[PDB]
Amino acid sequence: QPEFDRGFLRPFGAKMKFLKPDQVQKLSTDDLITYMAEKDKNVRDLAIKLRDAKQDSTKNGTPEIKQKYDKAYEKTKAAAEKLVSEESLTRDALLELTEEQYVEKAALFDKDVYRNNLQRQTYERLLRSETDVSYREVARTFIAREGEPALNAKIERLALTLLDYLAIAADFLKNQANLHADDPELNLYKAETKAREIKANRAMKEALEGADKLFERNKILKSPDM
Amino acid sequence: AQPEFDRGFLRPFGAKMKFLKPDQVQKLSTDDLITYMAEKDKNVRDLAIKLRDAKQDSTKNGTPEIKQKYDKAYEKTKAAAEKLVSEESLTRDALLELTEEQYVEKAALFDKDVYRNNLQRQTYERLLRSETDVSYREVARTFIAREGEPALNAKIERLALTLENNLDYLAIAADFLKNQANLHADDPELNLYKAETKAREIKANRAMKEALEGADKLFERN
Ligand SMILES: [Cl-]
Repeated sequence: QPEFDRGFLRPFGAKMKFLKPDQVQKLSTDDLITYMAEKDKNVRDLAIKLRDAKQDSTKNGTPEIKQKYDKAYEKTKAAAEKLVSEESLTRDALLELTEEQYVEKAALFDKDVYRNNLQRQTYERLLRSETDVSYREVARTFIAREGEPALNAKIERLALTLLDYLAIAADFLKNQANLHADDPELNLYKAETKAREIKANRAMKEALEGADKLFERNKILKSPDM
Repeated sequence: AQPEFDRGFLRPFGAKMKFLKPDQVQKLSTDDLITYMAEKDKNVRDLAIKLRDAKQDSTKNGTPEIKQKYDKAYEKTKAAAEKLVSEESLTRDALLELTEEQYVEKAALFDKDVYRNNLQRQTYERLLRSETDVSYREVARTFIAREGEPALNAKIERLALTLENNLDYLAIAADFLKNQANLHADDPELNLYKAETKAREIKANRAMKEALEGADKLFERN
């Protein structure tokens, strides 16, 4: 009786298995692909392409199809190996990473960093999408009551004092809430953004603290006898 | 300078809203009632903008074809604004025909706090729907990857069948996420959806409770 060929992926809902970077370095190439595919969506997408290539090669082993598998396997192995490369795990290389790259790396080796990283990613995504929703709604109301040249002038005043569309849009929405403290739409955006920023900063703090514990950055100093 | 933008019946951006009880609004002039309702209702607002553009075209070119368009645009705004305060819609009998939403949406026009609570409720409800979509799409992608697309299709079909036997995408999507969360308590993506939905539902329920309480206290004053 046939099941479902998952390849290097694990069954849906399976509790993830985390190991310290040294223990992961000791894994077989196959076991490493299984480990990384479960935690990183790039290694997963590559393992799916490797699975389809393995299926084609089994059915018909023509040199065109067999090398398509060889390439697919190599690409997955290269992606998985890069995430645990000794070069990337040096104290020097870990200092060079951004807070985001540092927590995304730690999230592959620690359960709590993984969860905290997932939370920060949803709060940061909603910070961005809610700024665009609000801006496009508030700009429509602004143009209706003040005209489009008046808006372009305000956006110009912001771009002339200060980067990307979302940074200028969030500053516009904040400045207008400070100028009109009685507008419920602007004061709801203001309140909701403050609450989203609090949640994103706490998620990042938790993930960074967990990353420091994992990479052993939190216990460098020991006092001797004075 | 003198660069005065033709606002029409609209007020300056960010202007503090003026709220009156339904009896006081019934006593307003047709022009004052349009100003009152275009500030609070987006349908009356969109019509007032159409009325402003029609008045501008009629001034630019007063053809019988264009003068007829302004008159029609003014009466459409007049009717829409008048309907929101019609005596027949404010009777206890007519207010009971209204859904909790509609009742709160009507009261929002006459009370400041009901307006703020109605706005909060609308944001939290919108995010409840869009976050169910984001999660479903994420969890479905991982499900298909590990179990296959026929396996998902069978689950969605059984869910669509229990629902159609008595369609609603978000209803089906929520039920799928709920069932999977109950089956797999250790999946971080499903645990995050569950936790985030609970926190948002709490916020959405509080906003609608506070809005209904104010809506009751408003239609209580008659
Ligand atoms: Cl299900």
